[PDB]
Amino acid sequence: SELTPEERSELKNSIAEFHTYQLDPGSCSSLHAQRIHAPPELVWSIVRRFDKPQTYKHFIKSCSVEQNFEMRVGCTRDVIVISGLPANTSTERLDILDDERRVTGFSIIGGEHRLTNYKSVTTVHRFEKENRIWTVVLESYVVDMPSEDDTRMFADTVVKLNLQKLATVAEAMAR
Ligand SMILES: CCCCCCSC1=C(C)[C@](O)(/C=C/C(C)=C\C(=O)O)C(C)(C)CC1=O
Repeated sequence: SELTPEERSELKNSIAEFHTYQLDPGSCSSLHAQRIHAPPELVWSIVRRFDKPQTYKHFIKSCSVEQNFEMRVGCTRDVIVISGLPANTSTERLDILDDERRVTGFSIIGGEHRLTNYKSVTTVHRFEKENRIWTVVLESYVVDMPSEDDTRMFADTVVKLNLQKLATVAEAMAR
Protein backbone atom coordinates (compact mmCIF):
# COMPACT_ATOMS: atom_id res chain seq x y z
CA SER A 1 0.00 0.00 0.00
CA GLU A 2 2.41 2.62 -1.33
CA LEU A 3 1.86 5.09 -4.20
CA THR A 4 1.56 4.13 -7.83
CA PRO A 5 3.68 5.70 -10.54
CA GLU A 6 0.60 7.78 -11.50
CA GLU A 7 -0.07 9.09 -8.01
CA ARG A 8 3.66 9.84 -7.77
CA SER A 9 3.54 11.79 -11.06
CA GLU A 10 0.48 13.77 -10.06
CA LEU A 11 2.19 14.55 -6.68
CA LYS A 12 5.63 15.46 -8.11
CA ASN A 13 4.79 19.22 -7.96
CA SER A 14 3.41 19.13 -4.44
CA ILE A 15 6.60 17.42 -3.23
CA ALA A 16 8.74 20.12 -4.89
CA GLU A 17 6.70 22.93 -3.33
CA PHE A 18 6.05 21.67 0.24
CA HIS A 19 8.24 18.58 0.89
CA THR A 20 11.65 19.64 -0.32
CA TYR A 21 14.07 20.97 2.14
CA GLN A 22 17.41 22.67 2.21
CA LEU A 23 19.07 20.60 4.85
CA ASP A 24 21.39 21.83 7.64
CA PRO A 25 24.38 19.45 7.98
CA GLY A 26 23.62 17.02 10.76
CA SER A 27 19.91 16.99 9.82
CA CYS A 28 17.75 14.49 7.91
CA SER A 29 14.45 14.24 6.10
CA SER A 30 11.84 11.74 5.40
CA LEU A 31 8.72 11.54 3.21
CA HIS A 32 5.69 9.25 3.88
CA ALA A 33 2.48 8.70 1.90
CA GLN A 34 -0.94 7.22 2.82
CA ARG A 35 -3.81 6.38 0.48
CA ILE A 36 -7.17 7.06 2.11
CA HIS A 37 -10.35 5.79 0.37
CA ALA A 38 -12.36 8.74 1.46
CA PRO A 39 -13.01 12.28 0.34
CA PRO A 40 -10.18 14.87 0.57
CA GLU A 41 -12.14 17.49 2.50
CA LEU A 42 -13.11 14.93 5.13
CA VAL A 43 -9.46 14.00 5.53
CA TRP A 44 -8.55 17.68 5.46
CA SER A 45 -11.05 18.52 8.23
CA ILE A 46 -9.24 16.19 10.64
CA VAL A 47 -5.71 17.19 9.55
CA ARG A 48 -6.29 20.92 10.07
CA ARG A 49 -7.58 20.59 13.64
CA PHE A 50 -4.34 21.53 15.32
CA ASP A 51 -5.97 21.56 18.75
CA LYS A 52 -7.31 18.00 18.50
CA PRO A 53 -4.46 15.93 17.12
CA GLN A 54 -5.66 12.97 19.30
CA THR A 55 -8.37 12.44 16.72
CA TYR A 56 -5.88 10.47 14.61
CA LYS A 57 -2.59 10.40 16.46
CA HIS A 58 -2.10 6.94 17.99
CA PHE A 59 0.07 7.74 20.93
CA ILE A 60 -1.46 11.08 22.12
CA LYS A 61 -3.25 10.88 25.51
CA SER A 62 -4.39 14.54 25.76
CA CYS A 63 -3.87 17.85 24.04
CA SER A 64 -4.57 21.21 25.64
CA VAL A 65 -4.42 24.73 24.11
CA GLU A 66 -4.61 28.24 25.80
CA GLN A 67 -7.79 30.08 26.92
CA ASN A 68 -10.01 31.41 24.12
CA PHE A 69 -7.83 29.55 21.69
CA GLU A 70 -8.03 30.61 18.01
CA MET A 71 -6.10 28.65 15.40
CA ARG A 72 -3.38 30.88 13.90
CA VAL A 73 0.15 30.42 12.62
CA GLY A 74 2.31 30.90 15.74
CA CYS A 75 -0.08 29.29 18.18
CA THR A 76 1.08 26.46 20.43
CA ARG A 77 -0.27 23.17 22.01
CA ASP A 78 0.93 20.95 24.80
CA VAL A 79 0.66 17.31 23.98
CA ILE A 80 0.86 14.64 26.57
CA VAL A 81 1.81 11.20 25.31
CA ILE A 82 0.56 7.88 26.66
CA SER A 83 2.31 5.77 29.28
CA GLY A 84 5.19 3.41 28.49
CA LEU A 85 6.80 5.48 25.76
CA PRO A 86 10.18 7.07 25.96
CA ALA A 87 8.56 10.53 25.76
CA ASN A 88 6.14 12.28 28.17
CA THR A 89 5.19 15.55 26.53
CA SER A 90 5.60 17.76 23.48
CA THR A 91 4.98 21.43 22.86
CA GLU A 92 4.24 22.46 19.28
CA ARG A 93 3.93 25.67 17.26
CA LEU A 94 1.67 25.61 14.13
CA ASP A 95 3.91 26.88 11.33
CA ILE A 96 1.40 26.70 8.41
CA LEU A 97 -2.29 26.47 7.67
CA ASP A 98 -3.51 26.96 4.08
CA ASP A 99 -7.18 25.91 3.81
CA GLU A 100 -7.07 26.72 0.12
CA ARG A 101 -4.28 24.26 -0.67
CA ARG A 102 -4.68 21.98 2.36
CA VAL A 103 -1.30 22.32 3.88
CA THR A 104 -0.36 22.34 7.59
CA GLY A 105 2.91 21.94 9.40
CA PHE A 106 4.23 22.36 12.85
CA SER A 107 7.51 22.43 14.76
CA ILE A 108 8.28 20.75 18.04
CA ILE A 109 9.82 23.56 20.13
CA GLY A 110 10.04 21.81 23.53
CA GLY A 111 8.87 19.02 25.77
CA GLU A 112 10.17 15.88 27.50
CA HIS A 113 11.48 13.93 24.51
CA ARG A 114 14.68 13.90 22.41
CA LEU A 115 13.60 15.13 18.96
CA THR A 116 15.79 18.07 18.20
CA ASN A 117 14.48 20.69 15.76
CA TYR A 118 11.64 18.51 14.47
CA LYS A 119 9.44 20.17 11.86
CA SER A 120 6.89 18.44 9.62
CA VAL A 121 4.57 19.42 6.78
CA THR A 122 1.32 17.55 5.91
CA THR A 123 -0.64 17.94 2.68
CA VAL A 124 -3.89 16.41 1.42
CA HIS A 125 -4.45 15.61 -2.20
CA ARG A 126 -7.61 14.66 -4.24
CA PHE A 127 -7.65 11.84 -6.80
CA GLU A 128 -10.33 10.67 -9.30
CA LYS A 129 -10.61 7.97 -11.93
CA GLU A 130 -14.09 7.32 -13.29
CA ASN A 131 -16.45 7.60 -10.27
CA ARG A 132 -13.84 6.61 -7.66
CA ILE A 133 -12.63 9.47 -5.51
CA TRP A 134 -9.80 8.87 -3.04
CA THR A 135 -7.19 10.77 -1.07
CA VAL A 136 -3.39 10.65 -0.77
CA VAL A 137 -1.74 12.35 2.17
CA LEU A 138 1.93 13.25 2.16
CA GLU A 139 3.83 13.99 5.33
CA SER A 140 7.48 14.93 5.56
CA TYR A 141 9.76 16.10 8.33
CA VAL A 142 13.22 17.36 9.11
CA VAL A 143 15.03 16.58 12.39
CA ASP A 144 18.56 16.71 13.81
CA MET A 145 20.50 13.48 13.55
CA PRO A 146 21.19 11.94 17.03
CA SER A 147 25.67 6.57 21.92
CA GLU A 148 22.00 6.72 22.37
CA ASP A 149 19.31 7.36 20.76
CA ASP A 150 17.28 6.77 17.86
CA THR A 151 15.09 9.68 16.94
CA ARG A 152 14.66 8.83 13.21
CA MET A 153 13.35 5.39 13.87
CA PHE A 154 10.97 6.93 16.47
CA ALA A 155 9.80 9.61 13.99
CA ASP A 156 9.26 7.14 11.13
CA THR A 157 7.35 4.71 13.23
CA VAL A 158 5.15 7.38 14.74
CA VAL A 159 4.22 9.18 11.46
CA LYS A 160 3.56 5.85 9.71
CA LEU A 161 1.10 4.75 12.40
CA ASN A 162 -0.57 8.19 12.50
CA LEU A 163 -1.04 8.02 8.81
CA GLN A 164 -2.62 4.52 9.13
CA LYS A 165 -4.92 5.66 11.88
CA LEU A 166 -5.84 8.82 9.88
CA ALA A 167 -6.99 6.58 7.07
CA THR A 168 -8.89 4.27 9.37
CA VAL A 169 -10.63 7.12 11.20
CA ALA A 170 -11.61 9.02 7.98
CA GLU A 171 -12.83 5.91 6.10
CA ALA A 172 -15.27 5.28 8.99
CA MET A 173 -16.62 8.85 8.81
CA ALA A 174 -17.19 8.11 5.11
CA ARG A 175 -19.93 5.80 6.54
C1 LIG B 1 9.66 3.18 19.82
C2 LIG B 1 8.14 3.05 19.55
C3 LIG B 1 7.69 4.30 18.84
C4 LIG B 1 7.42 5.33 19.93
C5 LIG B 1 8.49 6.38 20.00
C6 LIG B 1 7.73 7.66 19.76
S1 LIG B 1 7.13 8.45 21.30
C7 LIG B 1 7.08 10.16 20.68
C8 LIG B 1 5.88 10.65 20.16
C9 LIG B 1 4.67 9.86 20.05
C10 LIG B 1 5.89 12.00 19.70
O1 LIG B 1 4.59 12.56 19.76
C11 LIG B 1 6.34 12.04 18.38
C12 LIG B 1 5.43 12.50 17.30
C13 LIG B 1 5.99 12.64 15.91
C14 LIG B 1 7.42 12.25 15.61
C15 LIG B 1 5.16 13.08 14.79
C16 LIG B 1 3.77 13.55 14.98
O2 LIG B 1 3.24 13.45 16.09
O3 LIG B 1 3.12 13.97 13.98
C17 LIG B 1 6.82 12.88 20.49
C18 LIG B 1 6.35 12.94 21.97
C19 LIG B 1 6.85 14.35 19.93
C20 LIG B 1 8.27 12.32 20.37
C21 LIG B 1 8.25 10.93 20.74
O4 LIG B 1 9.28 10.43 21.23
